[PDB]
Amino acid sequence: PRIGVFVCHCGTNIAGSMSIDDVVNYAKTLPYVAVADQYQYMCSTPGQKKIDDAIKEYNLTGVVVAACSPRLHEPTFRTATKEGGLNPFRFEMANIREQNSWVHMHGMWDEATQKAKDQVRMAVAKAAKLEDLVPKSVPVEKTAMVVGGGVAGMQAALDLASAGIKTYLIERTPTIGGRMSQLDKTFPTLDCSQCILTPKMVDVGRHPNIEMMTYTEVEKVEGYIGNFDVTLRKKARGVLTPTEATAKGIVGGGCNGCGDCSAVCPVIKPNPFEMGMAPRKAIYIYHAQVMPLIYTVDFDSCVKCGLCVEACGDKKAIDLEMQDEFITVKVGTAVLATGYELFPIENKREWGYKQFDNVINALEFERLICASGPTGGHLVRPSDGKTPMKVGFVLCAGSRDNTGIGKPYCSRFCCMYSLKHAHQIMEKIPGAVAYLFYMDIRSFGKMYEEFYYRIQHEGAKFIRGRVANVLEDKETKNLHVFTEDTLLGRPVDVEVDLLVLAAAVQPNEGANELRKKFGVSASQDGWMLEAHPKLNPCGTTTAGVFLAGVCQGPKDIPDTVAQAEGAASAASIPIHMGEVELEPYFAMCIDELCAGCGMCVNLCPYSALSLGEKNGRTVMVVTEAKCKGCGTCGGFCPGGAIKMQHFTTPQIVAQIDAFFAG
Amino acid sequence: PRIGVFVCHCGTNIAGSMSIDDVVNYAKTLPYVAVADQYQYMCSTPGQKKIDDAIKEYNLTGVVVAACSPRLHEPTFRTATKEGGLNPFRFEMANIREQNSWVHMHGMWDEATQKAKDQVRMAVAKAAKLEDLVPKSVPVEKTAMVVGGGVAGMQAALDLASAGIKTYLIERTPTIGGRMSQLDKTFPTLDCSQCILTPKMVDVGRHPNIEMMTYTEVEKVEGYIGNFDVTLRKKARGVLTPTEATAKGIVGGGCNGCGDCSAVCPVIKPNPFEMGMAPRKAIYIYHAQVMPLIYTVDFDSCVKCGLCVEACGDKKAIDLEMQDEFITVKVGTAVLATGYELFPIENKREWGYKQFDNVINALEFERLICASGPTGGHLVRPSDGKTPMKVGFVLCAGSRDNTGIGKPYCSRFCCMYSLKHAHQIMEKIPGAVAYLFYMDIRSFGKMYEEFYYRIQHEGAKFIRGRVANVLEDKETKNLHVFTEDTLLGRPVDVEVDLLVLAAAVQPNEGANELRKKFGVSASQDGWMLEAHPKLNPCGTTTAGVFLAGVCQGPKDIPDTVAQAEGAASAASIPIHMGEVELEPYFAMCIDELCAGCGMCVNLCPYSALSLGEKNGRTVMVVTEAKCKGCGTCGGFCPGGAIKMQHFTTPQIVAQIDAFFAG
Ligand SMILES: Cc1cc2nc3c(=O)[nH]c(=O)nc-3n(C[C@H](O)[C@H](O)[C@H](O)COP(=O)(O)OP(=O)(O)OC[C@H]3O[C@@H](n4cnc5c(N)ncnc54)[C@H](O)[C@@H]3O)c2cc1C
Ligand SMILES: Cc1cc2nc3c(=O)[nH]c(=O)nc-3n(C[C@H](O)[C@H](O)[C@H](O)COP(=O)(O)OP(=O)(O)OC[C@H]3O[C@@H](n4cnc5c(N)ncnc54)[C@H](O)[C@@H]3O)c2cc1C
Ligand code: SF4
Ligand code: SF4
Ligand code: SF4
Ligand code: SF4
Ligand code: SF4
Ligand code: SF4
Ligand code: SF4
Ligand code: SF4
Ligand code: SF4
Ligand code: SF4
Ligand code: SF4
Ligand code: SF4
Repeated sequence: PRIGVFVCHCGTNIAGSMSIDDVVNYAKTLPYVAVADQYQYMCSTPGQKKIDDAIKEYNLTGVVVAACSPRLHEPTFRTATKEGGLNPFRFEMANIREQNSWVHMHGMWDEATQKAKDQVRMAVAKAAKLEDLVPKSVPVEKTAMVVGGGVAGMQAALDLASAGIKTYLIERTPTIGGRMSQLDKTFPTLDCSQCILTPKMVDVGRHPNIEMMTYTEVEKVEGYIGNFDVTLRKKARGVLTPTEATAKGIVGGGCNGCGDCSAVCPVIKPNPFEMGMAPRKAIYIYHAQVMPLIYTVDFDSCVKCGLCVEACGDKKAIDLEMQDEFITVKVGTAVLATGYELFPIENKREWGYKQFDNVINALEFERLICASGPTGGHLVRPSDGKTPMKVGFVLCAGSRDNTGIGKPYCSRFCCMYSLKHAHQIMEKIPGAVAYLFYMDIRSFGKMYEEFYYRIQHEGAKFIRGRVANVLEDKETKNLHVFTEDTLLGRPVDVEVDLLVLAAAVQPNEGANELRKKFGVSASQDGWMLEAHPKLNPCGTTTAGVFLAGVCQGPKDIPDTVAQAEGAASAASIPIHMGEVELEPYFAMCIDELCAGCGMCVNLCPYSALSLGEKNGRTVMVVTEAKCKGCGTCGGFCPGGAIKMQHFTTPQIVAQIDAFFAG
Repeated sequence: PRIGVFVCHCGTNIAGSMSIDDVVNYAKTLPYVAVADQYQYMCSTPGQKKIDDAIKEYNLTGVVVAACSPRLHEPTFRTATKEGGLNPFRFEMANIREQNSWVHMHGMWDEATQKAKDQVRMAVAKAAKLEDLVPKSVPVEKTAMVVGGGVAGMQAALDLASAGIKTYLIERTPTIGGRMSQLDKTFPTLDCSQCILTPKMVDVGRHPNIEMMTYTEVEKVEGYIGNFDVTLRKKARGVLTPTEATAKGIVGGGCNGCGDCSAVCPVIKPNPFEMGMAPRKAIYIYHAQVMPLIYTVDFDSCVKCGLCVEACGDKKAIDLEMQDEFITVKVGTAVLATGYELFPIENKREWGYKQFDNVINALEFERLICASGPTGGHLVRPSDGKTPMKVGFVLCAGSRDNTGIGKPYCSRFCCMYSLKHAHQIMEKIPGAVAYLFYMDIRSFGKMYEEFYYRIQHEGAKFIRGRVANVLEDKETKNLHVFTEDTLLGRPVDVEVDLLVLAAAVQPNEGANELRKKFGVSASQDGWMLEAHPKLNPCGTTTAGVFLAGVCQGPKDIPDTVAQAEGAASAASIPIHMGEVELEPYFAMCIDELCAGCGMCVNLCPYSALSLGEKNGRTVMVVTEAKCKGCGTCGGFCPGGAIKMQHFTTPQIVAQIDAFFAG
């Protein structure tokens, strides 16, 4: 073997901590080293040219670069090694900047030089034993899955379908739309939410390239970037679509959404779409604008009285004995768009959320103010049904809170939606006054500051003080809000008819279960984690899975849609190519060393190992597609019958031996 | 003709303002009307089914729907009309909600009913004269253009190229990278900006599907969604790349970035990359990490001394007589990513930006604190070169300002970058204190609040008061910052060694010229406008043009990258299909009525009209692809020889006549 050692200065970031000349001379005197040389910026085009010229001149077998981190510049120098007539995987780095210079800057120079010599020696020892690998290319199934039917899921599904990829849209609830379907008007443009979204819901429902699967969950996921074998649970909806009815043999059809079933059902239960304010029968739709207008049956609350089937009549859409059906679907990529729920604000006892009647939260206020809600769009007091004339908005309710009860982060949109609600009350109830108890108004987006200016102009009162506690008047049920006006410098006691809490948001229910099924990690905040927080906010570390929407962190509908289309583009990249290259770190069983004990088989989380027949002997078989290169099996096998392709035992032991060489 | 009139209630939004029964009976008695009928939600699946059943039963020629706005529900009801055996364009709406109900709610009912009858009559009169149109499909060139080589432009270009579309990346400056290349570290994770971006710059420079054209501008654009004939100005760089040198015949090569030319050049000028703090020769690169390492010549400042060519020698890369070359490129879609510049804060005289030495702005501070900047990464006072020990940060400098000098909006990232700079000074200069004069700390993004907590923990002082004015001490050159501590309730006089202004951002220089070349409008704020502010933040109203990055409004690098990938996906949608359908509103010349006067030819902004030979007669010829359907020509032509396809004179005059019918 013939190895070249190229030591970067990183423009004095390394030459200001060690003696590069001494490191280079030591590399020259090292065994197996053909050429040792240095340059100011080895990651720059003259640096790659230097590598390539050295390879051609000295007939180099391998290249060692004493530079920054591999996690930073493996692709660069692997491509530089390829261009030059070598394999990309005859290359090895020695991290002498982020683990030598930046940590041994001060007052210790010959010690850092000795550390650099040791790292270069270990790198040369490994590279003298590296050999050729070729990355595995795997086919990509031409379908995609989008979990979540909110705005982010619908946008991602429409984007993929219009790019031409067949797409599955999984929604746990009987309708698509998400939270934006519950919103009444939207900041800062004050458009009606359903009006702007109903068009896109119709597009999703009609698109031939979208397989809209509502009221369905994801039981299990196995596979990788190539093929994800996703098992879906089709929950017993209880009612048949026209297509399914015709398939089952009923010519007359399935559900046409007439409503006779819910007209005759005698069970009455709260509506989760209306946050519980409104009744709905056992057979029901959330609202009149649901996209699949198919009238789910709630089997936890149905009493099987059979009146619904008599009402449905010849359509015969209702099957009261339906059971959870399971389907297995193979997909190439997956997009996660699970959204969010409101943090449980009844834990903050000083604001009497559950204990005082006239304290509500912002999604209940949005349903109360919507014209399609339980009221006729008239905001009335829950305690007595009278119209409020003073409304308080507690901003930051459970947010930027380090006490362990609330969330330590900002929920991003709660300042903006509180401004919207203040405007809505001041314009819908004549003479009503809105009080916002705020602590940093955050109107940062496009036209947001102008919206804030307009709300103040219309006459909302802004009191800069976090609410301390809330007391309920025993007779009028009015709410006494106690805080300090920090700018005025005095305590205040504002008595309002209705108190609205701008509660924090948290990941939806079951989101952690789903992201563990797909292999995604979590952030410090508890939201799903992205591949690189700056330059890759959509992709995750597990290949073939992408994030979209509030599930990655709270955001407004504009930012959510931008993120969703970005995720759709990233998921389309490998589908359009049809190939994708895996990293050749796989385990390879050496059969004439395997003894067939089968003990390694249970050490693989991905089930890549199995016992099979080769030449009569029972040996172990690696599904090289399923292997991920962790190395657990190869670190276990006592006989050394498992070889890890770029981190083989001879290579690692050569590194150890070179460290102890003196 | 046989017309069906279907009147929506919109769920009492219309039935609570007029008498729907009376409107329906009037429609029945109208001439040409075969069936008139009503439904609660005509935009819902039972509503489309009602339309289709009526069409089939009554053999309807056309459909009139008395409902919400056409701008909201033309696609829905055109598709409903298609499904049913009609042309989509035999359909016409009568807006009786947003222009009758919501504006005549109160105390006037029979008047709103009469208005509704009039609108229905006019709609029926037009629809009785509509006839069949088929949308024009035009081919899409399989290339794309990205104007701007910042993070948003580079991300969009990489996304399109990896989707497989050939892409042009136009950058006015000699290098790609943008502002993020000038940033030293990044909030909220404190990563080195160049370290995280250099990998992506290398990808862009090496991608075979990207035609990176640096130091080039867009002279003119003509065409449409199908083919954009974009003319580029290749400014005289003065130095030849190796490829261009080999093409011109120099075998030895072009520019290898050795630096001898700038080592011998005698001219010294300010470096715009370093915001003017640092010298650079007439032949130069911005920084050592520029992607095309090709050493532009600054011809406005070169004295043609010829020392550079002697230094370059046999490489012969320098051509001092080079001129602006022009190239015409045909592209299918275009992505605009022009970025931003800092608002001129010398106009705010109370903060002595240009008049006091030790007052700088945030990009100059970022260059001063970077280790690759004019200093060795050491922040020193401009007045005397001494190290500061107290640094003030004036947040909101020129922002949320309604006086007409500053900007009325929030610049989004200035609170976050000021926190980053406070951290950087407190960690780089031991014992230095950072004072932030703030008015609403805005840490809204992911991990931003935690970053704010950490900065306060490390010990930055947060004084809630907008700076009133700044006085300079005559001898020490120290800056006396005068404001009020609004929370403390007292005026303050903080004397700092260095004052940093967190200035507002504004659209880059020439951005308005470029967006007028491409046909994009502007926002209230002055940034480029998007198609729909909520559900389409990337596309513009002009088809085939998409927005990405700060050019649409200020944003952090994460949001910018999400927007850029969203724009790349939207630009890929029509390229992957290869077809795109234009709206059949074109002008069609009736030749045996045209007299060949040629006067209409100059009334077309798009040059779709011309005089041509047909049957010996000189008549007018419409390029139906170039026509956009405005109607100026057809409203001009005295002889009525131009027909507008869905808004013909007989149709409009029938509407007028029906209005005056009693
Ligand atoms: C009170 C309030 C007012 C607001 N007002 C505005 C406003 O005026 N303007 C604005 O721009 N933004 C507003 N927002 C923010 C806005 O709601 C969000 O930006 C947006 O809804 C994000 O949508 P999403 O698709 O990411 O999540 P969601 O809308 O929550 O959608 C997630 C979807 O995924 C489904 N789902 C969840 N888990 C699973 C699972 N395991 N399997 C399958 N499906 C699953 C859910 O049922 C849901 O349908 C407001 C928020 C609140 C709370
Ligand atoms: C002082 C400061 C500190 C910041 N710190 C951070 C931070 O720590 N973290 C963070 O996330 N964000 C930070 N930001 C914000 C960040 O810089 C932006 O989010 C980001 O640079 C947006 O990039 P862009 O590509 O849209 O625009 P730009 O980076 O400005 O890129 C636009 C590019 O287009 C080119 N161009 C312009 N007009 C034309 C034209 N007509 N033809 C051709 N090319 C053209 C320009 O030359 C430029 O190369 C900071 C901003 C400032 C001012
Ligand atoms: S390869 Fe790493 S150490 Fe060398 S110049 Fe580039 S970033 Fe610096
Ligand atoms: S009665 Fe039958 S067809 Fe009508 S809504 Fe109920 S389930 Fe659907
Ligand atoms: S079976 Fe009875 S309880 Fe159940 S949905 Fe039908 S009517 Fe309601
Ligand atoms: S967005 Fe506003 S109300 Fe919501 S947590 Fe952040 S600062 Fe508080
Ligand atoms: S590879 Fe090792 S552990 Fe696995 S079956 Fe063979 S001998 Fe047993
Ligand atoms: S290295 Fe071994 S244990 Fe790890 S995934 Fe591959 S086969 Fe399974
Ligand atoms: S078509 Fe328009 S008016 Fe009719 S229900 Fe739908 S939104 Fe309302
Ligand atoms: S001397 Fe010639 S080859 Fe070297 S940097 Fe200058 S122009 Fe390029
Ligand atoms: S011609 Fe003279 S002034 Fe111009 S770049 Fe060359 S050395 Fe500098
Ligand atoms: S981001 Fe912060 S500093 Fe910048 S304008 Fe907005 S509030 Fe002021
Ligand atoms: S269409 Fe009319 S205006 Fe145009 S050339 Fe013919 S007669 Fe003249
Ligand atoms: S309608 Fe007439 S003037 Fe307008 S674009 Fe078409 S041809 Fe030109």
